[PDB]
Amino acid sequence: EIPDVLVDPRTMKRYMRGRFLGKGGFAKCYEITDMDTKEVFAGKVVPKSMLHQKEKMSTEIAIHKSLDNPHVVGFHGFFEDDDFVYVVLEICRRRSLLELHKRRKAVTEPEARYFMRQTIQGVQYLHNNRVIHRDLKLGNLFLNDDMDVKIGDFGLATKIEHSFEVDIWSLGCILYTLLVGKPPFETSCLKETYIRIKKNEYSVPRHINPVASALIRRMLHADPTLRPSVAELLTDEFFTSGYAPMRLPTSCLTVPPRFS
Repeated sequence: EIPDVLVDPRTMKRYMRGRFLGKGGFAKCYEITDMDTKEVFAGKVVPKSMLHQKEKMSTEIAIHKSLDNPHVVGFHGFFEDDDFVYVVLEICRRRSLLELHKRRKAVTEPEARYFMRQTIQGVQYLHNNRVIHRDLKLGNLFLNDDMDVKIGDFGLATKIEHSFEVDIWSLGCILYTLLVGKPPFETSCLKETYIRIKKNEYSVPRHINPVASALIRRMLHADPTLRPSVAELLTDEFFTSGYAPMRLPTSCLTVPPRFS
């Protein structure tokens, strides 16, 4: 059983475990409140029943703690007792882009622009700091109350001192999924999915904006050298031409926006 009050030897702060937020593979996340300052965080609780695996999460914490960007999930500290390891993170109350995708399917072009711009700006920060995420997907593009994108889950991330263009590939899949309403490669069979990826077998429909489809084709290019860098992503025609809202209402979680 996870304690009601989570305490740290280091900061010696008291975090009251509150509202359940969800399970992530092996971790169980809760909305935690600092009993002193009353600031709300997301407490990631991972049991010592798991954790070879203890070295993997230690690398995740090492990479995550150094990061500080408005488009990346804020790391506020980590601690442990004899039973559980606790990670204190920025609170994202509006789930992720995966829950939005399931409810919305294909989103409008201005929405994809908003979501992609914010995500790429986050990936740009990562790449400038020599961090490769390696597991970019709708599921770890979290949303706060203001509909701001926060990149999280650095459990497969690496830091350099394949390369950066695997993240660009993943962003091509995300952009495809947002505009088309379904993943470009993913199928019920995992073996078939891998074959499609290897053969670079996918099809962007003809009706999709030529400007958007052209960008997707470059991001998902078989030759990783011909893929655009994170820097030239922002300056693409897809972002600079059409309508690009600076804000999105929370209604976008369920319905298309009216822009009022």
